[PDB]
Amino acid sequence: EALKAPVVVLGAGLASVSFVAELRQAGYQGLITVVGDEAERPYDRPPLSKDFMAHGDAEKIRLDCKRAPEVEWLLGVTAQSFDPQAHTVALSDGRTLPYGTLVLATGAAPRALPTLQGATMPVHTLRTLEDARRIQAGLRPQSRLLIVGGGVIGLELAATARTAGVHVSLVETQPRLMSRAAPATLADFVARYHAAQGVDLRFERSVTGSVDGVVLLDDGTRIAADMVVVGIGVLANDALARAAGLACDDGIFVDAYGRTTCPDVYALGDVTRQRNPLSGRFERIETWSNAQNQGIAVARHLVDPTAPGYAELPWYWSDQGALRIQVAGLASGDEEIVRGEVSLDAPKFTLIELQKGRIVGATCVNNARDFAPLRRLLAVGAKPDRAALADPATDLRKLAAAV
Ligand SMILES: Cc1cc2nc3c(=O)[nH]c(=O)nc-3n(C[C@H](O)[C@H](O)[C@H](O)COP(=O)(O)OP(=O)(O)OC[C@H]3O[C@@H](n4cnc5c(N)ncnc54)[C@H](O)[C@@H]3O)c2cc1C
Repeated sequence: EALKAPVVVLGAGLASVSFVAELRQAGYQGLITVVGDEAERPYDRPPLSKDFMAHGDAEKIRLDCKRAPEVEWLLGVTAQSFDPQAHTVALSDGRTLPYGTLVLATGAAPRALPTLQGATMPVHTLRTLEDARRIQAGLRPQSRLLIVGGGVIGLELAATARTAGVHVSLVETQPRLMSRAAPATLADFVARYHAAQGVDLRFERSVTGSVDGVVLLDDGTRIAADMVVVGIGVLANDALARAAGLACDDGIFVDAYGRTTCPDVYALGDVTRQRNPLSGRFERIETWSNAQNQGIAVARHLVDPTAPGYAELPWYWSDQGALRIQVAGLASGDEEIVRGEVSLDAPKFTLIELQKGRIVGATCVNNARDFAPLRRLLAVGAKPDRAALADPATDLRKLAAAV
């Protein structure tokens, strides 16, 4: 009933690929056309601040579109508008696509830093393969890089650059790193780690401008750099939705079925503002797992309306040099349990966040084995013995089973 052919998807990132693969796997055999503005074989973004940045082979980062047969991918073309009454999309190449169902999977773009508008030195953001190539082409040993923003992508780049012999400074307006989505205990540890690897961290500082290759700060000081990479967050690519009259606020509002306020128009991935089931609040979730899992859930329910809505709880990972970080659920509750020592010597530890005895979040550093059982405990809102949670004798995989 809701799934009317033909299907058109705007954007050819992970959310789009995941969605169209699930349509096909679920048994939808009608037309699917995907419009992607980048002239690139669909690819995954996490490598761009990690192994790609370090090794440079794009053929290792392409998405597998095998599970999406009989899809026409229009690469290198921009959707300029859609008409939700006429059920058409206008493309940059002069063509128009009809749709029965339109899916907005247009992701998000890095925020620009207003104070570096009109800079006369290299200032880049890191979102695309083209961006990664441009940054890498300036990543010369003994170069000086300034990163603005202490989010995970900036820190991943910082680690990659330090490994490459680049001098790295980093300016963060907040008193801590990773202020968006990380427990304070983790953020404090991560700052200690980056400082130990030679990153020059500047907290509670903002950029006020730049002159002749030097960046100015609001403490009245200067940082010289060969290159600036801005990583102060992203803004949803929701321009077509806004123009067409959908409800948007730095992100397209969707329910758990991916429905927008416009009939026959859905949205998924980084472009969406959606319910976080742990907080009960709407948020723009900016994670790989959301893009994949939301795409799959929305596709499944389109093909099979008896399927449940999207219900997965949020999580991400970050690879920052020697730290393999995994974070699930909420950054804080009324209680944190620490498993292991938090030490720069062979870092390995787990954090558990509880709210009235209930697990609401978890972090693992170099401890992948414990993250899977903790996510299962989180998912059912488990209330385990806090003594056992702390006790390292406890096997978390066993708790997961017991529940
Ligand atoms: C460098 C980097 C590292 C990351 N590392 C991690 C990590 O370690 N862990 C993690 O959990 N997440 C990570 N992420 C986040 C994750 O990659 C994103 O959540 C994911 O890419 C979102 O996918 P999406 O399909 O919703 O959006 P996107 O990947 O942004 O895809 C949307 C596509 O639509 C295109 N588009 C926009 N407007 C139009 C239009 N009008 N017409 C046609 N096409 C259009 C965009 O240009 C883009 O190609 C990282 C992201 C980056 C950039």
